[PDB]
Amino acid sequence: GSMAKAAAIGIDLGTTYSCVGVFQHGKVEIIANDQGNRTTPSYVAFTDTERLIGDAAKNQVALNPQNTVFDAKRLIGRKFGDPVVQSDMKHWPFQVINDGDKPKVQVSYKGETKAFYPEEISSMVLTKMKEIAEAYLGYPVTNAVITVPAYFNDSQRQATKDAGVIAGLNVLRIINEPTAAAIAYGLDRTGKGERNVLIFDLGGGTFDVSILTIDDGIFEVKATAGDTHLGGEDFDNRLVNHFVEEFKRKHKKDISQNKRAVRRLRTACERAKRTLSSSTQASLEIDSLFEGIDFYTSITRARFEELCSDLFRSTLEPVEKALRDAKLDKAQIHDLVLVGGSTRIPKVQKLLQDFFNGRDLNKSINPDEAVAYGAAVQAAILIKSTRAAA
Ligand SMILES: Nc1ncnc2c1nc(Br)n2[C@@H]1O[C@H](CO)[C@@H](O)[C@H]1O
Ligand SMILES: [Mg+2]
Repeated sequence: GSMAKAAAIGIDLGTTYSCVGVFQHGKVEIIANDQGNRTTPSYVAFTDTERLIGDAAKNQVALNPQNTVFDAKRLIGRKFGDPVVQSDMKHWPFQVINDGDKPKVQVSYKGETKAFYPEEISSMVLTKMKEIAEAYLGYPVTNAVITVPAYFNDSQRQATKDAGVIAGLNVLRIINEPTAAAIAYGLDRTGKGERNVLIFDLGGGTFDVSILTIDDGIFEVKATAGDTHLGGEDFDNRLVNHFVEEFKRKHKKDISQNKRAVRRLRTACERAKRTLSSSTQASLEIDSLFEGIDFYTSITRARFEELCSDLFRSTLEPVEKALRDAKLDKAQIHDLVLVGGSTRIPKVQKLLQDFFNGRDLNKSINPDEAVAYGAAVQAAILIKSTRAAA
């Protein structure tokens, strides 16, 4: 009579990493890609023979900086003249050009110079997330919910839908990232009465705090605040400067001018930073870092915490601003939700818990997966077509 319907997917289309989930058998499955990764880099690389997307693009970035595109989310739905765009362009190794006051990324691809709109680059990331899901389900996927930041305007939301349509996806709905994190915890299923929820989102390059009110499953964004110049990469930079100084003291050599050595040091620092979230110390072991000298050293969690102390404390300023804007007091917040990999940092959690006078933090859903989790829960709700009984 009626054939079984394919599952719909929830996609967190992130600035630096994207994540895909599916709700089946009363539970969400976050889908790992073919390299076993639960999150996929939002990177697209171009060569004379191939277009690479995800881990394959990010793993060759060092020798192909001009033709590897990342951060398209910072350009999506914006004008080329926008002050945000002009500032970001100074930090990017790829070319950004002006086509009718609309930014386009220009690269060498398959023997030609090619320019792409930000929605086209995002459609390539969405095609990879769709293929990750189809490899797990074993059938073609059509329907998806895609998330965006709460501060995205109409043009930014329409360009995200356009990216979905180019990728061959039927976009069920564009939902806000903090709303998706709240849905992941079922904070919209607690019944009658108003609930105030704070979402604390610390990413690779930006920090966002959102205050939502939930009443009978209805969401209202009460306040947004953040820091565009605060994220995981700033903590990596602090360890980089620390170890460059350490090499100078120990071997009387300045390494800061060999890009390969700085890159090898930064890659090692980012992994040591992750180890320090679960261990009280971490080792750093690089062979022939500079002038055939092996760099074998360590860093305690106490020293790393000291190195990033001002940065961690500065996350509380947008929290206080969001609470003033929402016209609420900290005691009036019912639930605290953590979003982003950088929230695993024990000191970040301690500062926030202390700010909210010992309150529990919702961190049981991996913070780098919570947004995709909630988008998957929403996607399964949106495709239901139940007919009422007599
Ligand atoms: N366990 C973790 N402890 C500390 N940091 C982490 C962890 N896992 C992830 Br993921 N990160 C950082 O999150 C950011 C996501 O873009 C990157 O800067 C990652 O380094
Ligand atoms: Mg995010």
